[PDB]
Amino acid sequence: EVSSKIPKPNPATAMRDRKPLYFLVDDGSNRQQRAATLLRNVDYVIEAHFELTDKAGAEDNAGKHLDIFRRRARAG
RNA sequence: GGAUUGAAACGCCAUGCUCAGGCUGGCGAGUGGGCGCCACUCUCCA
Repeated sequence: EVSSKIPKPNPATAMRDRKPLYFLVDDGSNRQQRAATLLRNVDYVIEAHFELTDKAGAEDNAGKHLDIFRRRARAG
């Protein structure tokens, strides 16, 4: 694995003075090694329902979105 | 169309199982033993 994220660049300076940009993986402390303990065989059934929020407009209805969800889930 | 302690994340670069050595020297298959005793092609038609 990697040790750090990419910083924000400045476009205008980039072509106002042409320079290369990159992150070099292989160099020194950049390289990081991480282990993982994980599950192997899973299966779940989850019960959840629906609710409108304050941002919602007056035309919104929970039932319509629920039906859309059902259609999509059936179709895959 | 904001958000799964999430969104990104190589085990990588390369290294002879090698040099060499006899299965060799030599030893008899050999001494000697009867295929023997005896048996009708024979009785007819110019």
